[PDB]
Amino acid sequence: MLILTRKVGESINIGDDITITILGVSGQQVRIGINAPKDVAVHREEIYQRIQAGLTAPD
Amino acid sequence: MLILTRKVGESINIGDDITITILGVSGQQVRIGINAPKDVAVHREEIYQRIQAGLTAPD
RNA sequence: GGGCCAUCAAGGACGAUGGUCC
RNA sequence: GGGCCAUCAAGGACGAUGGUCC
Repeated sequence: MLILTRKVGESINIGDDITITILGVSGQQVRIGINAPKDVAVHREEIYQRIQAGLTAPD
Repeated sequence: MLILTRKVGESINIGDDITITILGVSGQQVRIGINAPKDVAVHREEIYQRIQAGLTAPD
């Protein structure tokens, strides 16, 4: 697993079509952004594992 | 652009082969990890833009 | 306007809301 | 053990180091 260290306002990159950003921090909480095409799925771990269970997002 | 909020010890997911984690915080600094295959590139924004300039890693 | 804390957010938005202090 | 600040890390490791305060 690759790891990196950055500060509020910086970014990271993946593949040739994905980019990630650290918009800020709030104690034990964190605020981050993602810049991938809607051609690929993007979800929290608390819900990605329920989507990939054999279903899709609700109405 | 998609934005999420996360906490130290939790994760996010992208595509069907990429996962991201927030290992902790350090004030204005942050510690984060990436769990993608080495079949896709993963670098900091401060260097990815120098790789894709027309060259590759120093080794 | 800012610091601190908590919750929601199948959301594609540099996402939202509540509490506390100045 | 923890808060704050700074640096290295083309790194694939839940990466490293320094300053400051309690």
